[PDB]
Amino acid sequence: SYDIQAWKKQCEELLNLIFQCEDSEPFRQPVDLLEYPDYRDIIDTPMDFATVRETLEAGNYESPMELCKDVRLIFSNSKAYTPSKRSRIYSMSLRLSAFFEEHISSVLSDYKSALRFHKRN
Ligand SMILES: C#CCNC(=O)N1CCN(C(=O)c2ccco2)CC1
Repeated sequence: SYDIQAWKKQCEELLNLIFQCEDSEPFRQPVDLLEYPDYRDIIDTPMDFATVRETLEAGNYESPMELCKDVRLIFSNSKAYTPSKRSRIYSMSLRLSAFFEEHISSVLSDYKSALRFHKRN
């Protein structure tokens, strides 16, 4: 239970689950500026689940906290871009965020516990 490296496969499996959710489809790829011409006026740092998966598989996350910051940026971008808090795509983002936070909590707890055990003495 003190495996320092276990978070990585746990996050690969959670991303697989997110890619099976219909609620993820708007968040799997970048925004087309012909469809949303003002998107980059509002959003300084775009983020999507394909970018998160590629960053993970490249070995360019050091911890699950860093992955969690990028996933949370997908959801804050949707809340900043939405013209209404009842919109279809924003409503999908809130359900997907609740599912992600329910599943990532044990991944973060186990990782932090494992590093504390590594430094115990
Ligand atoms: C697949 C794919 C391409 N995604 C895409 O076009 N969008 C996702 C991001 N976005 C929003 O979060 C949002 C909130 C309210 C309306 O859109 C704009 C639309």
